[PDB]
Amino acid sequence: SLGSSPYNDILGYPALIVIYP
Repeated sequence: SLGSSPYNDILGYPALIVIYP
């Protein structure tokens, strides 16, 4: 959830999965 990554986390919201901070 709450992220810039195109994928989702657990809440279905944009995940914050990136290669750098």
